[PDB]
Amino acid sequence: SGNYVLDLIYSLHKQINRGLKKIVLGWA
Repeated sequence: SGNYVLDLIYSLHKQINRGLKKIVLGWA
């Protein structure tokens, strides 16, 4: 408890955002 279970889910959110950025915005 105490701001928990939310930050762990966002840890993956950044991996998807940065994962689909250098390869997605790098081949246009």
